[PDB]
Amino acid sequence: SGNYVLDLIYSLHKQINRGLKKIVLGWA
Repeated sequence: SGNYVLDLIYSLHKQINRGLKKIVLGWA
């Protein structure tokens, strides 16, 4: 408890955002 279970889910959110950025915005 105490701001928990939310930050762990966002840890993956950044991996998807940065994962689909250098390869997605790098081949246009």
